[PDB]
Amino acid sequence: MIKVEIKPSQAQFTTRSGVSRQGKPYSLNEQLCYVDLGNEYPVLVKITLDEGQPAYAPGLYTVHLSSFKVGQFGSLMIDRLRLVPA
Amino acid sequence: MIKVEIKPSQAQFTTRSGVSRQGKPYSLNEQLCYVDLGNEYPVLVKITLDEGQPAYAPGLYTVHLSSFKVGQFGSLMIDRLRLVPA
Repeated sequence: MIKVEIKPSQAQFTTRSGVSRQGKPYSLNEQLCYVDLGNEYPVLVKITLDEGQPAYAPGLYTVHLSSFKVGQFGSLMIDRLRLVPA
Repeated sequence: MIKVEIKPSQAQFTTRSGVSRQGKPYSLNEQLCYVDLGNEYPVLVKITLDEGQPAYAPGLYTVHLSSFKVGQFGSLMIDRLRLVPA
């Protein structure tokens, strides 16, 4: 299991916006977190949230299976990092 | 944890080869596996092995932390799916 932590300072999201190729508006909410990749300290990672989802509260989390998909060359990829409480 | 299975029919690798932009030879070994993504059946996934590593034997495996890296846009990505026995 991957250990992910939302620190107290990372409890909010920011929103970027724009317009798709054929005219539709979009909004993307982004939140920061720390992921332990086994180096001397955890590293900073950006998360893009799913539609209608609030910012994750501060705490410890692991990665849900729905984060992964098979990509166009047949290898596994991350779609969006989706978290669940540890 | 992600459940990965190497079936008896997937016990071998194949090798693709070529030449880099500035002349160096390369060889890549590829193996197939099944990954359970929570659908009605596991899905077929291609693995590219690391240099000097044999094909994984048939059996159950999970994904090692070294499979992941932070990408150039600051989000988590899979580098290569690296497995360890379950």
